[PDB]
Amino acid sequence: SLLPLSTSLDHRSKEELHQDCLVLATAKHSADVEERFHLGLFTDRATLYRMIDIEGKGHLENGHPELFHQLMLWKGDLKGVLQTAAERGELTDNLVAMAPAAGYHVWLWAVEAFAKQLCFQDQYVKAASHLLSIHKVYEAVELLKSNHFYREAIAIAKARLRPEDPVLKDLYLSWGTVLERDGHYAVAAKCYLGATCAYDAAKVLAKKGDAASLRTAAELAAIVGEDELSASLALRCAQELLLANNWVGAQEALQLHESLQGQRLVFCLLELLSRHLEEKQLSEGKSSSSYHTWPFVERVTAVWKSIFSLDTPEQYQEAFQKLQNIKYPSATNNTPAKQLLLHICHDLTLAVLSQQMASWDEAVQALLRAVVRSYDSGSFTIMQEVYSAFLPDGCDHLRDKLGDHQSPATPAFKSLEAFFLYGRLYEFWWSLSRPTEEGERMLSTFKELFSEKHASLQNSQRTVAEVQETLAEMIRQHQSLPELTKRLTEANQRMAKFPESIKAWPFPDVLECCLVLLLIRSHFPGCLAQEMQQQAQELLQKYGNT
Repeated sequence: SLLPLSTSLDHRSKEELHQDCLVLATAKHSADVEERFHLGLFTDRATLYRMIDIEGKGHLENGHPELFHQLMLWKGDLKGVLQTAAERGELTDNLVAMAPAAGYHVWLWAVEAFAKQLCFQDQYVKAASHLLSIHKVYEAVELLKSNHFYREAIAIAKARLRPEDPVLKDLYLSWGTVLERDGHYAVAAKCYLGATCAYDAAKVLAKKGDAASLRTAAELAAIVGEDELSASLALRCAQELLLANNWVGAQEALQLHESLQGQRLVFCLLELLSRHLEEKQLSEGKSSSSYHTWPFVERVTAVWKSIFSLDTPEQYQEAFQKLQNIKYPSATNNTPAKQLLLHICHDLTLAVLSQQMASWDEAVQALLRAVVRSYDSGSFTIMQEVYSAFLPDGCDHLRDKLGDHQSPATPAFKSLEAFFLYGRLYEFWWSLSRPTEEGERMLSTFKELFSEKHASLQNSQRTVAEVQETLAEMIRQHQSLPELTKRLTEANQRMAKFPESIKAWPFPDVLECCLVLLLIRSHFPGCLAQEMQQQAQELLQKYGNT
């Protein structure tokens, strides 16, 4: 198998095996031996060497370089064999294993040469293993790292290098950066943990945005310290867990850091209100609403006393102070229907809380802030049921406590009562349509809703916001005028003359409240609405043409 050409040649016919012997006989006792190279096994070294490198060329021109190198070993030029195979890149486990015959340094050169060759054949782990035998750990780690064999690079670095070697620490960070790039956040968190940088591990887990990922990042943060980070992470998990109406999942995430104690009350009020809402909307419902098993205002106070131990007024203040600091954005018209309700419930929570510690002034301000938020977002039905839940009877039972010119917060009381009548008037309107029992007695109570000062001021803010759109239109088109400045003076100077109270507290659109009353009035002939119809008519003319 290793000398195949001569093996067949000496198996020829006896015709050519007889001239073969006589050529051999003559040689011992010379161009006739040239043709018969197979007689090298019997004559001398020189003809045997010529014999061996004719089986060489023939192990190459057959596709068996492994046999060619084995033949070259017999001649005794092992050092020269490796260099030849190095140039043409046919080094193998067999060749390197025979390398130390020439010498140790020949083996040293052979493995590095074999390592370089194995790289070009996409054999990187094997190449790195050979580099380890040369006692080149840093080169082996660098070679694997540069080819994104991070798992194998770490294993060799972990086993061979010290745990605190900067080479090892960088491997985790380098691998974590790659894994984080393509959405493998969970594993990339472990790489940062291995890199003894725990803070970055929690944040990477948070970057997923998933509810479970948010929770585990919060728990992971708490283990390594990072208490202020854990609270922020747990809160975000709870906010995401109400997006699926998981009211038991949401409240457990708030049990992590115990600085969320203030936010626990909000999610309790948010849950009970949402139960109060979906109940009297479709008279029944089960929409994966995972409720707990625990007068609306007294119903949340009772639950707060039991489920959260909020009985004595000592910690009413701490809950109030911990909650009054947090502010939310302006809550524009477009906003998720679940986050918007949470923002309202935060202001509602302060309202009931202030009601507990006889803080009537802040109670109306917190209530007003909750109503306004809902009104500003256009969610009229939510604004209406807030009054139903928190002011079930009316609004006069708060006037005696503070509204009798007792505190400077009664301007805020007027806004809250004005918004209450706004819903009452709208309701009275839809009652006239398909979806008199209300009685005219109640109709002559919206008189406070028709405030000329609030009507004029909302008219002034209309032109000013309009003026800032006529000019902003013209400068936009660039890429009546003299009176336009004058009309600002008619308004921008006018609303400056009002008391600071008028501009401090919002009001319902008096012009809109004047449309509905006239519009409602169009169903009942022979009413005349006393002076109320005329006053609404007069107000419409004065601020409606503009």
